[PDB]
Parts: sequence; structure tokens; C-alpha cells
Amino acid sequence: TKRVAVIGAGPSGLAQLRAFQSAADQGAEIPEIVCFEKQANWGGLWNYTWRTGLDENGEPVHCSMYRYLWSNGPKEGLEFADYSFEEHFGKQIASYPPRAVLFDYIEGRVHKADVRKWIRFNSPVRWVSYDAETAKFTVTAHNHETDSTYSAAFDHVICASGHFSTPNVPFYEGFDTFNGRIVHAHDFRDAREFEGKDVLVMGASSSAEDIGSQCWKYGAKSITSCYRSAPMGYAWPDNWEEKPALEKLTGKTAHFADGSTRDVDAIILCTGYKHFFSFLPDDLRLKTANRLATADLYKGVAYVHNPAMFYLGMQDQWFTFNMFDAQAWWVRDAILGRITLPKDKAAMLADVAERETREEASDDVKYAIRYQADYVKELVAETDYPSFDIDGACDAFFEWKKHKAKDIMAFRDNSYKSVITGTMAPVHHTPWKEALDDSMEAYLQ
Amino acid sequence: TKRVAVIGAGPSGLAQLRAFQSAADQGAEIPEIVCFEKQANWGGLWNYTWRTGLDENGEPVHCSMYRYLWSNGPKEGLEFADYSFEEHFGKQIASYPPRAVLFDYIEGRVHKADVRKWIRFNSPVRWVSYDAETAKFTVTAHNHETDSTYSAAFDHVICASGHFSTPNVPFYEGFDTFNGRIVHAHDFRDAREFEGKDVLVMGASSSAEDIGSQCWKYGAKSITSCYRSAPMGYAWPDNWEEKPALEKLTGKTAHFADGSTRDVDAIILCTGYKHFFSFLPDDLRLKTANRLATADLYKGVAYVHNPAMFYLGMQDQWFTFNMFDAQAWWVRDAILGRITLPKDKAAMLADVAERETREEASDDVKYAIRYQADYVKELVAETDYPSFDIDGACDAFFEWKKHKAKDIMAFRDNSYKSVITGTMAPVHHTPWKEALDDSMEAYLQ
Ligand SMILES: Cc1cc2nc3c(=O)[nH]c(=O)nc-3n(C[C@H](O)[C@H](O)[C@H](O)COP(=O)(O)OP(=O)(O)OC[C@H]3O[C@@H](n4cnc5c(N)ncnc54)[C@H](O)[C@@H]3O)c2cc1C
Ligand SMILES: Cc1cc2nc3c(=O)[nH]c(=O)nc-3n(C[C@H](O)[C@H](O)[C@H](O)COP(=O)(O)OP(=O)(O)OC[C@H]3O[C@@H](n4cnc5c(N)ncnc54)[C@H](O)[C@@H]3O)c2cc1C
Ligand SMILES: NC(=O)c1ccc[n+]([C@@H]2O[C@H](COP(=O)([O-])OP(=O)(O)OC[C@H]3O[C@@H](n4cnc5c(N)ncnc54)[C@H](OP(=O)(O)O)[C@@H]3O)[C@@H](O)[C@H]2O)c1
Ligand SMILES: NC(=O)c1ccc[n+]([C@@H]2O[C@H](COP(=O)([O-])OP(=O)(O)OC[C@H]3O[C@@H](n4cnc5c(N)ncnc54)[C@H](OP(=O)(O)O)[C@@H]3O)[C@@H](O)[C@H]2O)c1
Repeated sequence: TKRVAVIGAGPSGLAQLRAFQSAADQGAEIPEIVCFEKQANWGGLWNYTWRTGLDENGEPVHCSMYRYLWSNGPKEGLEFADYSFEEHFGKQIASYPPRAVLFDYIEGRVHKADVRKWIRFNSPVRWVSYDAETAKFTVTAHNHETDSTYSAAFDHVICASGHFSTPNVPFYEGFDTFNGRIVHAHDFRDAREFEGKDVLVMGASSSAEDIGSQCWKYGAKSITSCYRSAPMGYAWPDNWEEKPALEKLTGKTAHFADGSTRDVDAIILCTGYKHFFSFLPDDLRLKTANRLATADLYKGVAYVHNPAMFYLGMQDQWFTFNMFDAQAWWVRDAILGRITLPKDKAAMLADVAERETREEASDDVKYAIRYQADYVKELVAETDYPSFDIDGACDAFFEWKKHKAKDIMAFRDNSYKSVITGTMAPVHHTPWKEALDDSMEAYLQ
Repeated sequence: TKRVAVIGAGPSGLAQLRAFQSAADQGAEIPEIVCFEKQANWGGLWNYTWRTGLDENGEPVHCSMYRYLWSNGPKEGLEFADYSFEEHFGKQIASYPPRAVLFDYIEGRVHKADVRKWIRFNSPVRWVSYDAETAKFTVTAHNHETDSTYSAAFDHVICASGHFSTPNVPFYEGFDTFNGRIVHAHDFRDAREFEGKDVLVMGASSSAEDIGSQCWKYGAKSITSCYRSAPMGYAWPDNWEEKPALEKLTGKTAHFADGSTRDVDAIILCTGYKHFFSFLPDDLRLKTANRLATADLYKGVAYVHNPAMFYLGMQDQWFTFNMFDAQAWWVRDAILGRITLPKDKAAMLADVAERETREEASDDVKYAIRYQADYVKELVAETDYPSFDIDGACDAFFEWKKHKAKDIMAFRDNSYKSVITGTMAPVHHTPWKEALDDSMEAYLQ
């Protein structure tokens, strides 16, 4: 018989479990699945907590979400393929669900799946080794509930431990003497803290955009964002100037590359994350940049230096839930032997290279979206996963992109066509800038 | 030769290296020494950084110190018996040096000791296992300069990783929703942030004492401190007040056991730390409360379930630097063979029980001080550690305590007798509450 260890109970690990349970429904025998989760409850990033730094058990807080956060993409872009919205909420909702709403939705199908009984919560994995003679992986985990660490052999390890949790926190001259709050996005929690204040937001990507907005919505005196590469470029509110790279701080004085100046009360470092695995030896440890074509993963899921070990979700993410399903099915199939991996490490490296180069062929954002779209499509064709209208996802993604470039601060006040009934979403009872309440029930009436 | 691995290059780990160096200079054979240090530099808690949470490498920030921190005790009670403050600084400085100053003193000693060549920085330990059949420990460490993990065998392991870095962070009702800053002391860095605010300081121990005082010195609008057991009991300033146990928060308003009420702008959790070792298996992982009689440590230093493993600094601390020394010399001598461990585990366990029982014989403060004094005497008598006036050091704490009950806010404007000379240190050039500059240059003029 076989046993498989899944590290993480975020959307990815959860997707993996759904994958095995699905095959077992159909009538397939499956190996024992053990899923280790560090937190007390499933949901990965979506499992919000006020904590920052180390959690109550002393482990580093995984959560990177803050209050007042709504879906960054239209929900129509992420709608599951085996369980849809209305089926869980009963009704049609607006196009940008708040965190709680989406968490409840993520919760919906996982509960319905009866997978929870596979998850060991409060159980950070401490280490994973591979013995070539047994052909077994040895996972080592600490059970916080009983304060005891133990070890166990598995035939496979599927690492679903995320990569938007270990922050890149760069030092700039003046940071250690700045008389104000300096915080990475991983630790940002409540925008009310910056009400009436002058915020500096470093970065030009998703977090800078959304965290900047949050603080604008909740009353910052002003927003200053700064880029080091391409500006976010959107049409910013009155209190929002975008500026070139920081040189240094002197007091509360930000000096920028164009010689200009601004005094700010607070700095939110929206400078991204690293793929970091504290629990992996060199010959298992994935090392890569954040991007659509992840180094060292054949088919974007199988570890080239040891193909009995897998990784989910390690790509940068235009597509999310639907991708992790596509990935999890594939990894499932490879484990059940419906799919046979190459024994030729050269050829697995070839596959990665090809992905990298194709990814690099164009820098246009619609090309990039389309690209991960072709990826999902690739995967879904190679397993019994329900083929679905991905191009329909893409078309939503394209409308999204036109709404943000249109009016960055109102883009969440739009609706998009559904992909299962082509029916364009209703509007929300309330405008985003007015919708100060965050709660699920406020959203749902 | 034998090899010994030292975990940590703070004061205890550094004391341990000095110990081994001193022995070898005198011409005793010594095992090879490898000291693994997480941080970029030595210093342990005294190596300050602005960072909180995870460090530039993704490892948890060890630092628990803040800006404007000064020695909370008389420098007289911690002076290296083999390296006087006079030998280092050349003159005679006041009794409560700022962080930077004592840091330079710690570094001064290991400078002269030429032991830095033994230290591997940016190299946190990942794991320690013992194998009884080879009678060697296996140490897995990760080198962030080469981003490479490796494993090596050692005949002894001396863990000096400290226990004031992994915080105890309780949940109280309303923490999830408080409109303001909630920060544990371990993440606290700059008191200026609290200028003008009604601060809530939870706790009644050293941390709440000092951090509350920093907040007040640097202009907090008001301080409220709450206890769950015994009030701190000091004659506080007029804008400072102690309340019984917090029950909950409602918006910005705190509720205490006495049914009273106060609105607060920020909460600093000075609720302490845990003994936490993310890198040890059940069979080597010290588990103990923070006190003077540490559990499962023979002579306060040798893990009783495997006495080839030792631990430094795990006790609560009145005495600090020279205790670390006594311990370091002891452990050294036990490893060299100048001391023999009891063949009977019952004996080691017996030794720990008598220490607990004697710590518990009385709850009076002077008696605790004397108790730790006796431990240092006990240890010192068994090695060739330089003798030094322990009683005198003890009288320094007795006067220190007196000065604190007399004036909790000025106790640092005081001098004490050198354990070597007997004469009162010079007065510093500025009252503490006015000494806003904490630099080593301002201090030494
Ligand atoms: C701030 C933020 C906002 C986002 N918003 C959106 C959005 O609106 N829409 C969208 O589609 N996508 C969004 N994403 C993308 C997000 O990554 C995915 O939606 C999804 O949460 C990732 O799935 P995952 O399970 O692979 O990663 P994670 O959600 O990070 O799951 C990893 C899980 O593994 C666990 N784990 C980690 N290490 C260990 C260990 N050693 N032992 C045991 N368990 C461990 C963690 O507890 C965690 O629960 C957002 C990401 C971030 C950072
Ligand atoms: C806020 C605060 C203020 C204090 N002020 C004073 C004072 O004024 N006077 C005084 O006498 N005492 C003070 N103390 C007590 C303090 O514990 C000692 O001064 C001293 O720092 C103890 O030294 P140590 O080496 O035992 O522990 P630490 O100083 O904590 O040293 C531990 C070292 O081990 C390293 N380490 C940890 N884990 C790993 C790993 N897995 N791999 C590799 N390396 C690792 C850490 O990076 C760290 O450098 C204070 C303590 C605190 C928390
Ligand atoms: N529904 C979703 O899937 C969803 C969408 C939004 C966010 N996200 C995911 O998470 C990622 C985006 O979140 P993110 O913004 O937090 O990460 P990020 O994409 O890596 O953005 C990092 C930003 O910080 C800048 N930066 C990095 N290091 C810096 C430094 N040392 N100094 C100054 N600036 C620096 C970057 O500039 P440079 O460009 O020059 O590096 C970049 O603008 C996406 O890639 C995405 O997959 C999830
Ligand atoms: N050389 C010196 O100047 C000097 C002298 C005195 C002490 N010390 C040292 O410095 C250390 C103290 O630092 P510290 O104050 O940060 O830690 P600490 O001594 O453990 O103090 C913790 C405080 O928080 C309280 N607390 C703990 N858990 C709580 C919870 N869940 N809810 C509410 N309150 C809670 C404690 O109350 P309870 O007591 O009820 O648990 C205590 O008041 C000691 O370990 C000691 O070594 C130094």
C-alpha cells in the first residue's frame, strides 16, 4: 500500500485532498493521505488572524492577509469547476467577494468533500529527508497539541506550503532611525492605524496597489507609492502621488531618485516574498524566482531532482484555485500510476527551460495571462479533470485589466459574466469606497 | 579528536568559547569547537536590529531589545571576572551603561580571545539528533551565505540559544478588533512611537517595568499597566497607574477585574517568553518554566536524559554574565574530564529536585538573589574560574533593589562599589530621564 504526505492545508493542499477523494469516489483505491497543517485550521492564506511575527505556538505566522481585503480578481475568474458559487451561497453575489465570503466558499467544498479527517492541524513539518535504499521519504513533524515531535515514512511528499508568507524586507539608509512605523505587507493588518497619516508605500505590484488603496479607503492623509522599475501607472486619487525609487530616509524625510522629497509617517514595505523552506535539505529544496515558469518542476509540479516529490502552487498566480485543482489532479494521477514520469533528468530540465523561454517571449500582460491559461489547459487535458471554459476565465481577466486601468479605485464596482451560465453578475448593495464593513454577514444581508 | 558544537554566540555561547580558549592557552588539549550562529554577528540579545518578525534571511528575529535601552542592573553585578570594565574601557564609567556600551564590552572580551574563527555566522542550526549506537549527535545547520544545508557529527552539544526570544502572546477578547497597535515586547523597538498616547502595558515583570518607563520617558500621554497576580508595587509617576487583570476590550476601551474602565491607544504585551527549541527532538528538548531552578538540568547545565548535551543561560536571571561564565567553565571541565558526571541518573535528577525545593523555600526577593548567588559560588568552586567577590556583587543587587523601591524612575542615576576596587563608580553626566541619546559616543563623551 502507499502513503502520501501533504504539507499544508491551504487551497493547494486542500485541492490535493479533493483530488484523492474524487478518485476514491469514482471507485479507485488510493493510498493513505496525511496532510500536515501548521495552523489550527485550514485555509492557508485565507485563514485570517490578528497575529504577526510568531504565532501562539511560536511558529512564524503564515497569514499575509489584512482586514478589509476583497478578492483581487473577479470571482468569475476563480469559480471552482466541480462546485460553483450559487450552489454554496444559494444565490448570485457581486463580483468582488470580501475575504470572509471567499473563505466560507473555500470552506464549502472542502467540508462537502469530507477531507478534514485527513488533516493534522497544529503540526508544522520540521524536516523531510529521502533515503535512496528504502525509496521512502521521512517526514518529521511537531504536534503542538501534545508538544511532541515524531517521524514517519511516506512514499510521496507533496509540498503545498505556499510562497507568499516569507517576506522580502530590504534595508534602506534611514530605516533603522525612522521615527515612524515600518512594516512589511506580510504584517500589515488594519488600515485604520494609518488614518489621518502620511503613508509611504514601497512597491509597484499587487500588494502595493491593494494596500495603498486600503489606506486610502480608511483615511490616510495621503499616499506615496514608489517604484524601482515600471510604475503601476494607474490614475491615482488626489492624495496619491507615485514616485521613483527611494534613496534613503533622513528623519521622516524620504529622498527619491529624481531628487524630490516627502515627509511620511509610515512605510509599508510591499516588496514581495521569497520561496523559503526551513524544513528541506538541499536535494529536496526547491529554489526559484516567483514567475509563471517555476525552476526545477517538471510540468510545473514534479521536482526534477527527485520526481517522487511534488510542489503545488509555487508558480506566480494569475489563475489560482482552478490551477491548483489542475495541478493536484495531475500529481494525483502521477502517484496512482495513471501517469509515468520520465526517468531522464535531462528531459525534465528541458521541459522547464521550454516553459521559461516561452514565458519570456513576450512581456505583455495579456500574453502572460494567456500563458498560464495554456498551462492549466495543458494539465487538465492530461487527466480526468473536468475540462472547462478557461478562455472564458481569460476574457474576464481581460475585462478586469481594462477596469483597473480605467479607474483603479472603483474597479471593484463592476460585474462580469459567469462561466457556467454566462450570466453577468449583479452589482453589490454598496460601493467599495463606501463599503467600510468587512464582515461576511454585512456582505450577504 | 572529539568535537563540540556550540549553538549560539550570545553571552553564554561566547562565554563557552572563552572557557575553551582559556584552557587551551594554558596547554590543555581541547576538542574542536564549532559554534553555529543564526545572526550576522555575535552578541545574542545585545546585537540590536530594527527588524521584527522574520530577518532578512527568513529566520525569526532573535532580538528582543529596543532603542534607548540601558542596562537594567548595576554593571557591577555582571563584570567579567577575567576581563574588567577597566581593562576594556580604560577609565571608570557609570553603573548603568546603554546597550551599545555593554555590547562593546562583550565584544572586547571575545576580540582578545581570538575565538571568532570558531564561529559560523548566518548558519542557524536546523536539527540535533543523537544516535546511541555511534554515541554522537548529528547537527544539521543551514548556511545562508551559500544557501546550503549540511550535517555533521559531534561528541558533545552545548545549546546556548537563549529563552527570551520566542514570546508568549495570549489572546484576550477584543484583540482581533482593537483600533490600535498591539505589539508584544519582543517586537517593540522605539518608544517615540508612543509619544502622546494612552498606552496599555500588560505585565508586572522586568519588561513591563522598563518598556513602560521608556514609553513614559519618551512622552507617552499616559501609562496603564495591568497585573494578573502581584502588582509591581512601585511609586509611579502621576500619569501612570496599575490595574488588576484585563478581562476584554470593547473598541478602544479596556476592562479590568476591578470592574473599572480605561480607553487606550496601544497595547504592549510584556507577557514574557517561552523556552522554545524548534530544532530539537523530544529526547533532547529541554522543557522547563522560567525560574532559578531549571528542570532536567543537572548542575543547572547538563540535560539529565543525555548528559553529553548541555544547556547554558536557561535559568531566570538576576546574575547574568558571570553566571554564564561559571556555567561555561563547568561544562568545559566536564567535557575535558576534570569533572565527572554521576553514573546514576537518579543522582542527577536528585540534584535538580533539591534545587527546585530550595528555590521554593521562600518567595522573598533578597532570598532569590542569594539563591542565584549560591549557584554561582557552587559552580565557581568546581573549576579554575577566577575567584571574584560574589557577596559584593550580591550587595550590589540589594542596593539596586533598594534604589528601585525608592524611586522607580530614577534608580539608574546611581553608583555602586566595584567588586575588585570597592569604590563607587562616577556619576554619569546626565540624569537618565534626560539622557535621550543612547549612543556609545554620547555616553563616553
Ligand atoms: C495577501 C494575498 C492576497 C491574495 N488574494 C488573492 C485573491 O483575492 N484571489 C486569489 O485568487 N488569490 C489570491 N492570493 C493568492 C493565494 O496564494 C492563493 O489564493 C492561495 O491562498 C494559495 O494557495 P496555497 O495553499 O498554495 O498557499 P497558502 O494559502 O499559503 O497555503 C500554504 C499552507 O501551508 C501551511 N504550511 C506552511 N508551512 C508549513 C509547515 N512547515 N508545516 C505545516 N504546514 C505548513 C500554511 O499554514 C498554509 O496554510 C493572495 C495571496 C496573498 C499573499
Ligand atoms: C529585553 C531584554 C533586556 C535585557 N537586559 C539585560 C541587562 O541590561 N543586563 C543583563 O545582565 N541582562 C539582560 N538581559 C538578559 C539576557 O538574557 C542576557 O543579558 C544575555 O543576552 C543572555 O545571553 P545568552 O547567550 O544566554 O542568550 P542570547 O543573548 O539570547 O543569545 C542567544 C544566541 O543564540 C542564537 N541562536 C538561537 N537559536 C539559534 C539556532 N537555531 N542556530 C544558531 N544560533 C541560534 C541567537 O541568534 C542569539 O545570538 C536582557 C534580556 C532581555 C530579553
Ligand atoms: N489572485 C491572485 O492570484 C493574486 C493577484 C495579486 C497578488 N497575488 C500574487 O502575489 C504576487 C504579488 O504580490 P506582491 O505585490 O506582494 O509581490 P510582488 O509581485 O513580488 O511585488 C513586489 C514589488 O516590490 C518591489 N520590490 C521588490 N524588492 C524591492 C526592493 N528591494 N526595493 C524596492 N522595491 C522592491 C518590486 O519591484 P520590482 O518589480 O523591480 O521587483 C515589486 O514592485 C503576484 O505575483 C501574485 O501571483 C495573488
Ligand atoms: N538583572 C535584572 O535587572 C532583572 C531583575 C528581575 C528580573 N529579570 C530578568 O528578565 C526576565 C523578565 O522579562 P519579562 O518581564 O519580559 O518576562 P517575565 O519575567 O516572564 O514576566 C511576564 C509577565 O507577564 C505576565 N504574564 C505572563 N503570561 C500572561 C498572560 N497570558 N496574560 C497576562 N499576563 C501574563 C506575568 O505574570 P505572572 O507573574 O502572573 O505570570 C508577568 O507579569 C526574567 O526572566 C529575568 O531573567 C532581570
